[PDB]
Amino acid sequence: TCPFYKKIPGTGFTVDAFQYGVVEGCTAYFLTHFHSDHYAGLSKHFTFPVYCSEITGNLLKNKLHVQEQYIHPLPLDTECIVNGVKVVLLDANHCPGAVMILFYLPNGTVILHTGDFRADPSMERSLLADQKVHMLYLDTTYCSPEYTFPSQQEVIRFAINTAFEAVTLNPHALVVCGTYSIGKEKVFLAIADVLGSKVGMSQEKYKTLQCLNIPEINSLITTDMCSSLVHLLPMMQINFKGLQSHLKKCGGKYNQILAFRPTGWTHSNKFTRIADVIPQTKGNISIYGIPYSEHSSYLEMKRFVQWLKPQKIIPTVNVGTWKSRSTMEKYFREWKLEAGY
Ligand code: NI
Repeated sequence: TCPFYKKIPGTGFTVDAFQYGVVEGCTAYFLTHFHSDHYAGLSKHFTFPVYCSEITGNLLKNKLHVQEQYIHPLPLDTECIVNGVKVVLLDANHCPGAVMILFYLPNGTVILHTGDFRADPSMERSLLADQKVHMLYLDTTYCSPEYTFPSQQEVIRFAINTAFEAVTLNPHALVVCGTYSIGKEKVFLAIADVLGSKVGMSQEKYKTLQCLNIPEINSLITTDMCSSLVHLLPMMQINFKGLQSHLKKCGGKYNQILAFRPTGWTHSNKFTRIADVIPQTKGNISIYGIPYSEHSSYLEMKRFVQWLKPQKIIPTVNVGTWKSRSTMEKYFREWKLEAGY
């Protein structure tokens, strides 16, 4: 049964609730972004409206095969009427096509649902700047002060440098990058760019990328592996047994792999900076973990919520245990008392 934090009061709207069957009363099913926890349940056989971004729509049509009539894409940053309710989509700074949604209720209440987001100061000069927000459905993935990580730009610096070093030292080395969903495209796009290559990938992954409206994308990616010295692989596959295996397949064209595993937080964030990172090493294969996050750090989340001064906050992540819920409320109280709302 659909949980209360997936429903919007005073509407027939639900958010990211596709895995329950029909929700009685639900006229519209919003999808924040194309990640399988949030979309679990959609197929070709959905005959209710879905509202989502254009990019999310392309992925629904081409990867799950939903029928063009039932996909209502909406532009961002545009006041749009949806069954006589004003809504806006705003960029969530998560993965491609990920949005937050502003709901303007008839009674005067305003609700922001962040889906998955990485809070950023540029959001403070968006449409949100213009009016008060009474309720906040918040991505709480990293709502605990231990969760720090660097800026995406810091991380992209590290990567561009590492890769470019090795390839210039050894011109027969291959860069690999791990992946299992959309998100984090800037890692491989940046590396390839510095190396003067295209990124090479399987057919399915090429298909997923061609739906994302990246400009000039035809110049940046290929399905021809031979022709490319930045490869993508399944994140399952990024290990010594699977990388050795893959190094076979290239047929003596490269004598060294240098992989990157973009991860979120790991406990080695607690004691080690980005400029002081190292890889595991079993012979000629070197696997880097790099904490490129597409979720808010604790500080980033803290600032956003302290600027927004919501009258009420509804967690959407880590809500499944009483301890997590309790720990989160405490932080919400501190923020509110610090900030005087
Ligand atoms: Ni996500």
